[PDB]
Amino acid sequence: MDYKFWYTQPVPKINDEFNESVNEPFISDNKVEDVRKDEYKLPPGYSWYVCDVKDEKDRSEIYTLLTDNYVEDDDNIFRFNYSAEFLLWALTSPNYLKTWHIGVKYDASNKLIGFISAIPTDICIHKRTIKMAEVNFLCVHKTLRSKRLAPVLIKEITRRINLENIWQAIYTAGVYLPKPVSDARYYHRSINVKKLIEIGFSSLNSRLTMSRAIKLYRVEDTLNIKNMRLMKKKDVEGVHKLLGSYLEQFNLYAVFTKEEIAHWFLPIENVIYTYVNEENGKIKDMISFYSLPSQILGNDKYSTLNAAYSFYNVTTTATFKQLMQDAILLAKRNNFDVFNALEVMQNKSVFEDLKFGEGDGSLKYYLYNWKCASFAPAHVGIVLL
Ligand SMILES: CCCCCCCCCCCCCC(=O)CSCCNC(=O)CCNC(=O)[C@H](O)C(C)(C)COP(=O)(O)OP(=O)(O)OC[C@H]1O[C@@H](n2cnc3c(N)ncnc32)[C@H](O)[C@@H]1OP(=O)(O)O
Ligand SMILES: [Cl-]
Ligand SMILES: [Mg+2]
Repeated sequence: MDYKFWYTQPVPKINDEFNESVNEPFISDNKVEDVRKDEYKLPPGYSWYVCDVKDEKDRSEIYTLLTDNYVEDDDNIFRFNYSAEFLLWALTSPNYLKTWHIGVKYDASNKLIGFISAIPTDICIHKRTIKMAEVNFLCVHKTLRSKRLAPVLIKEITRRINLENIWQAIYTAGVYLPKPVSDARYYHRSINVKKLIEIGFSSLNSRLTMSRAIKLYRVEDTLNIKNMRLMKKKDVEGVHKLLGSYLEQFNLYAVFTKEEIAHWFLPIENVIYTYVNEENGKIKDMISFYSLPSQILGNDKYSTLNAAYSFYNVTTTATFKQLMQDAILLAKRNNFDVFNALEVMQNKSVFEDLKFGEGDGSLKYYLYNWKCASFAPAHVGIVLL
């Protein structure tokens, strides 16, 4: 469209296109001393609020905000419903800054009507590793849309990130903004076929009857990798080597420390599931997926769609297809109705044989203040929450 806000930012214009040989900031030589020390101005009657995600009640307010006002599907049927424990995990990774968890209250009601967050992560883009912020959970109450609050939230979190001498960010969105480094479609694998049908997530046809669909998606309750088990603390060193080594082949990925691997992969029920295969004290395969339910809007039978989202999967003792089949089984065993994945890393290679269906959106990946060539999503090696 016009991108009146985005055009003022150090991000590519719609028709910018860079060679593989360009891989650098739009704006370099930035100085912490020059960063604005004043908070951005909000409309009258609204105030900044620093959220303490560790405090159950502040976390609860964020939770209510996103539950009522966060991302809905292309047809307004489902609304994503990140749990409060999920937020706690997502926002308190190693070395996180409380002051990057930013709310906006309406002064008269004392209610949170806006939120944006970031966490620090080292990102390797085209072989250069840069300290970045990973921005997520941008949300404006539905009653306050199209009033230019989001640019205020964006400019304010940028200011706070810059105060820590960080000048790049990574973020994703389902909407097209200037200008994606990569673009990955959603694919879905039906587990609880009948419920997906009944809530309008999937459909049948005259050559696919209900029973024939249920048979189509039926899975054998037996693992290809028989020793796949929930990750424990003892496996942190092993997962660090297995996943770290794997990721280096990609054009975009997080560079995890051991403390980050423990955070991101140690299991938390109804948040993060990590399974590992250990063989001679070495971790040789891993599977992981996170829990992101959607509230089902106005349905008398079901309130919640239980979805698993593929996170990081690595095999050295089986095929990729066999490892993903085990992923679908582990998600079934943990009561999920559907397993979702993006066409990143090696994932697209197994979607046809494992009976994934193409979804409606795509997820665009973005860098702030970074000029580089775009690339196919098989070359993406990071999955944001
Ligand atoms: C060095 C550090 C740098 C740190 C920061 C890096 C950048 C981080 C950027 C953030 C990444 C977050 C990633 C993320 O959390 C995950 S992607 C999901 C974002 N959240 C949702 O979609 C939830 C439901 N929607 C809303 O709450 C509102 O519709 C939001 C708040 C989305 C926009 O509220 P609104 O009431 O509809 O809109 P106005 O206030 O009037 O604002 C219009 C301006 O906002 C631009 N816009 C719209 N959606 C966007 C989006 N998803 N990213 C970036 N920009 C987006 C839009 O293009 C326009 O600018 P333009 O006029 O130039 O087009
Ligand atoms: Cl400004
Ligand atoms: Mg607004």
